[PDB]
Amino acid sequence: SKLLGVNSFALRQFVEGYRGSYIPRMSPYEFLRNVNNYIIENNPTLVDGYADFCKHIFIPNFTEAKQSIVKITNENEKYIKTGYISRRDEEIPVLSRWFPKDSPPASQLIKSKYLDIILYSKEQCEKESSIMNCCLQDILDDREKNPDWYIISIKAQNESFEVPMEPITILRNTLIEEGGSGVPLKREKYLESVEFWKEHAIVSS
Amino acid sequence: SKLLGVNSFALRQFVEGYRGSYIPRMSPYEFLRNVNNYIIENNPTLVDGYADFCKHIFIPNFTEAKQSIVKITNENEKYIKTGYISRRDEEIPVLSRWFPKDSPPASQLIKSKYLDIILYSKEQCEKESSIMNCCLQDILDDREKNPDWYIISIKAQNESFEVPMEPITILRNTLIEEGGSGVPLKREKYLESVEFWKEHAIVSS
Repeated sequence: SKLLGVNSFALRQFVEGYRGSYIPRMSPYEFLRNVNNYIIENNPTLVDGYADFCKHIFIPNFTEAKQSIVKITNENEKYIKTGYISRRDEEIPVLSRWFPKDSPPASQLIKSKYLDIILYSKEQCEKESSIMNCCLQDILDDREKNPDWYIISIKAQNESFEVPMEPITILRNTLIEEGGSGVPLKREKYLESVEFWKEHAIVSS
Repeated sequence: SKLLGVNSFALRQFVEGYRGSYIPRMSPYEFLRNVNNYIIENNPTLVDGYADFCKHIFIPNFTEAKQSIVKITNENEKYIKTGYISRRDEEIPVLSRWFPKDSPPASQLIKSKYLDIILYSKEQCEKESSIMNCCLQDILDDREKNPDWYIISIKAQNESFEVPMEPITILRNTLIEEGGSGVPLKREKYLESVEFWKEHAIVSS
């Protein structure tokens, strides 16, 4: 509401090798028009996220972005990679596990059914930008020069509901400086997240 | 001078399956006796730790405790296990990686050269215990029923200086409720620990 913008954080997902939902063969700008059209044409439901500043829409996947999370099994565990990875240069690296794009669990995957489009308020985006401050430029729809909400993340998934965020994401959100949305840890949310992520991994690239 | 105690947190290291430095076939009291007898005989240097409430003593290893950390290489990385484990019952679980006791990296290891004996102030132990509500018994030397300093951790290691704590531990130290000692995160301390723990994993049990 009104139409959307794209926050500069999301721009990492249009670059091959992204650890999660890689959106291929389309520009961020072309990605934003299409999402915005969906909105104009279908008036989707704006869904509460984990805090007041965070919303979600779920849309059919109009991209060739593939399923990016797979269940970990006895059979496929041997393909887990591990390492200390940053989301971006400004952040400290975090202990992270994933299936590599080259591995058996990732060779099967096809286009995901939906897209979970994660939105931050204008205010929250500004708040974090006045702490870390990246001099990167957001991508605006020519139809909307001052959007109230920005796309910060895109999850390519077969569920049309919110999948829990990784437990380290939750832990980092405790530290705006490092940053960090700036929300206190809620034990119950953290433990829900852990129960999901004990048996799932992100697929790289 | 005074002599030391054992904080209840350190008791977990005398149980086989400990994730790190397992002290074998010796009671915590017999451990503390020998440590205090070394203090009286040898006047060891009390070395500052990461915070004012934390010190170390580095002692020749008088136990059969084995080297508990191994350099990760391209040929042993296949033996890494991953998972969400808690340090104790009241802690939330955290993403971890290790070499299992059975793995080829762990079959070669022998008695370590030194012990790093990590101390917390009486004050700090009190402060954390009153935030977490714990109910384990501290181990006291008959010779010192009111120590100024308590053994919280024992590292069985081959160098006579402080090895960086895991990144996890530094992040949890920002939350005393989780806890947590706790201390605002130092970017540069954190990054120093990442550069070590990139190439190193604990050996279990």
